[PDB]
Amino acid sequence: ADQLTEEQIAEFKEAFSLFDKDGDGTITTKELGTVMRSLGQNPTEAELQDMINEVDADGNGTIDFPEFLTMMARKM
Repeated sequence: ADQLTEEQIAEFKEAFSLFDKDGDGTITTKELGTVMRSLGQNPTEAELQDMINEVDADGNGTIDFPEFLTMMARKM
């Protein structure tokens, strides 16, 4: 039952907030890999591009916290 726990959600939020420079609660696709590296993951470039093409299906090159949480849950 991969249910993200409250502590796992908090650690993800602190890491997500570090790349939110304007306090808008969102991060760009180019900073996703760095957030992942700060979270303890080592993704390849092709895996990063695929994660980018899925979250930006409409084409706005930006990721909000809930979309980031859903990508995390699918990877767990």
